Amino acid sequence: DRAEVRNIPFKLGMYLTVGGVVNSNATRFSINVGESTDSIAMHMDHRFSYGADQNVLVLNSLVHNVGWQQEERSKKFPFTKGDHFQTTITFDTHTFYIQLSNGETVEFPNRNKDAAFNLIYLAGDARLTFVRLE
Amino acid sequence: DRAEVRNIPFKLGMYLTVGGVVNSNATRFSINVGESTDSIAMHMDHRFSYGADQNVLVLNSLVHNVGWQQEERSKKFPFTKGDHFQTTITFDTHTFYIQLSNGETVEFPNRNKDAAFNLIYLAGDARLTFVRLE
Repeated sequence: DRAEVRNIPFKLGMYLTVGGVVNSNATRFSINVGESTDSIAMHMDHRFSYGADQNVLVLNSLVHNVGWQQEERSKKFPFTKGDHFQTTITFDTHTFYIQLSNGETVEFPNRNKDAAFNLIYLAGDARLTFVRLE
Repeated sequence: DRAEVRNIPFKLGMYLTVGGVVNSNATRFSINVGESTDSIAMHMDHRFSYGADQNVLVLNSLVHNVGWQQEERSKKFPFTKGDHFQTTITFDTHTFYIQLSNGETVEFPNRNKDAAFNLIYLAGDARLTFVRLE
């Protein structure tokens, strides 16, 4: 199903590194950090072709029984279909700090000021090959 | 619920290190590597007090819609309730190689000669605090 790391708490000052491969012909895939599949504090979507979006990163949060909030977008897109990627995430109570494969970084607000997350999952057209959460 | 790493393939030649804390008053907890909660190729149970078993490691496999097979037991038990533990697991097609916190090792046959596992989970009276699978 989706690739999941569940109930191993991702807490303030810990680092998460995930690695994987993008599918050939991928439309989009996302890395999601939150509390459940309906409650995501950081959704990082990698859009190769989705609607009118082509080669864009879109970040947002999804509030439980409410829905997606305001999208933030990034132009940084060092990703290739069929190829490997590696992303490291850490956060404090105000900001998620994301570092991409090529060293570029993206920052996204920690909108709920949460201090720990119990679900990390990947969805869409990619697969995970390793994970370090420590 | 239980602590889970699902659909990030644990393949031949990869290493899994999990760390956690045993509950005070723990009865037993296990680390399970397999295919599903009913299909476990390596169940490593840490029994502080379970029936007649006190401070023993018990290893076994659970075959889907069939049940547990022959138990193997180990006397090695460097574990304390309330304390931290760290275990590293790797396997080839014949053997699971387990290394405990204090450097002692336990080996258990890879009974089905499987080459990859899609579910790792912890159950019982402990919690996981970090994981590296790479």
